[PDB]
Amino acid sequence: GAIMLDGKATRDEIFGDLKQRVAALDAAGRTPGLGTILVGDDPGSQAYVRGKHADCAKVGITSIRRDLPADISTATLNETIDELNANPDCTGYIVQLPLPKHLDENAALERVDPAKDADGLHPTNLGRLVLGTPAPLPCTPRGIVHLLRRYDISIAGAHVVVIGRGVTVGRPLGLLLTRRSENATVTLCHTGTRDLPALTRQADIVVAAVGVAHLLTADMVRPGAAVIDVGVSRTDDGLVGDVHPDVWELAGHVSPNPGGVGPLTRAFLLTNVVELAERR
Amino acid sequence: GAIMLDGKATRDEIFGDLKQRVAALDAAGRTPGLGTILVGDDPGSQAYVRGKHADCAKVGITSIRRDLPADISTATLNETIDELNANPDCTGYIVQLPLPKHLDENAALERVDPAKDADGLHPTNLGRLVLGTPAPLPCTPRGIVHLLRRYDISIAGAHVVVIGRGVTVGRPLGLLLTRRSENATVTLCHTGTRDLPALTRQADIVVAAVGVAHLLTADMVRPGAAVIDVGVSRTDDGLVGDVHPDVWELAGHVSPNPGGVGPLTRAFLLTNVVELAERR
Repeated sequence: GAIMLDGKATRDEIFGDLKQRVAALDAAGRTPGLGTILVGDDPGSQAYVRGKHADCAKVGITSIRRDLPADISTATLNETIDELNANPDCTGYIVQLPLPKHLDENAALERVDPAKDADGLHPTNLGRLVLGTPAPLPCTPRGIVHLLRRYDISIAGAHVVVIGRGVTVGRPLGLLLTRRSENATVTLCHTGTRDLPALTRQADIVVAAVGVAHLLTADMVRPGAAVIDVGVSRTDDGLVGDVHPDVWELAGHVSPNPGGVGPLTRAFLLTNVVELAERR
Repeated sequence: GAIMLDGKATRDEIFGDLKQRVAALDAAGRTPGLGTILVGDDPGSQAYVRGKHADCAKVGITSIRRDLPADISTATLNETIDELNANPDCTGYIVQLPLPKHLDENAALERVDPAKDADGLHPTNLGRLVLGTPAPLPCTPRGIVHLLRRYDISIAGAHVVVIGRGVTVGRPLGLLLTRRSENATVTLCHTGTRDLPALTRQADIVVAAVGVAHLLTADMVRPGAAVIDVGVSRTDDGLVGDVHPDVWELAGHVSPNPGGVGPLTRAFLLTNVVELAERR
């Protein structure tokens, strides 16, 4: 049976580090604050934002909320974005998605100041990742790499097969893993890929982030290989990951879904906020 | 023998298209202008900038030059950047590298307005490429894809092995080829890669962009495969590409070096400028 990549225990470890580092920022009069912009009342969006602020409260990060009605204008969204940009207690913030359809989501995301981009998803910071300039990194790719290293799985020289090209996971992950400080070989796969199994069988690490229930099966995985389960989709049975349970037999390591990468995404949101405050 | 991917003939074809499109912009009172910032007097830098403006003159694009002495201050560079940013005849511009060492190159590159980023290398536009928002694309990756398509080589479903992780070729190329509109599978290789030949032998398309003289040999290439020669390094014999001449025997297609991708990079610089003007 594969070793369980315990994301919850890893997240708790990060929280404890963050709490000390936030206490040190607080002592210097530099308490970090997380802002959130939430438009309307989608119950899932509400629950995500609650969760982020509850985690902030656990580590001592101030909560700044901008809760707006579903019918705001573009100018009202922009005023809020501009205000958070100029707000000296807001060290970083996120815009909760999805936005009401009368609102240009992407324009809103670009208007965010990249110096306050807690998600690490502003195009300017993603471009900086392409170019090798230090800047906020996207939370999920970053937690995937941290989880692997936490268990002493080698990254340098590894063949990583990434299944999925999502703008917040697959695509930025390929850029992160090919930096000299990581130094993995990456094959980027997706729905346009011919003969996926032949590629996954070569991989030391498989990252399944495509959102197709149990797509990755035992016959596609090299024995001993590390398997990261990121994608989630809805089936008749509820929410299911991208990795078939049979993979656990011969894989060396598997991150569970839930309780694997999900908690690391959240840890690195708070890590980004703390680091933005420390970088002054 | 492999089919020769004739970049010069392809570039000339693009120039002819651009000249007509520039004549149409001119007729609407919207003549495009290319700016260049050149600091000091490096002879190669001088020759590149001359070449870009000579190509502009061929197609009817106005030349805007900012030729600065090697000893300017940071504030003087910034004034020039800000001026080109606000210059209504400057539709796009480039900063010629390298800059004198007392000057922060990257800060200068970020200060450029991404709406005038003729090179497609501003971090904001590279982030937009990650995110799938339309924006200027980097010239070399774009010309590599155009050259392949010009010869009816399939991109969708292709396994592309990219050798090299340069910020202006390898890294952005991996992002470009994995868009749905391209839809290739990409393995990103580099000096950290274990057993490169085993990966290149799988490839339908090999892009050699690492700058290691004749690194790619016949035994590493699948018969019938398309080979793109981008890298250049200095040996005792002068300047040499990344592909060994023996590859020509069994490859289906090879771009020469010189006369392959080099001319396409230049064509897509002018294409970017023309498109920025057309997009209004």
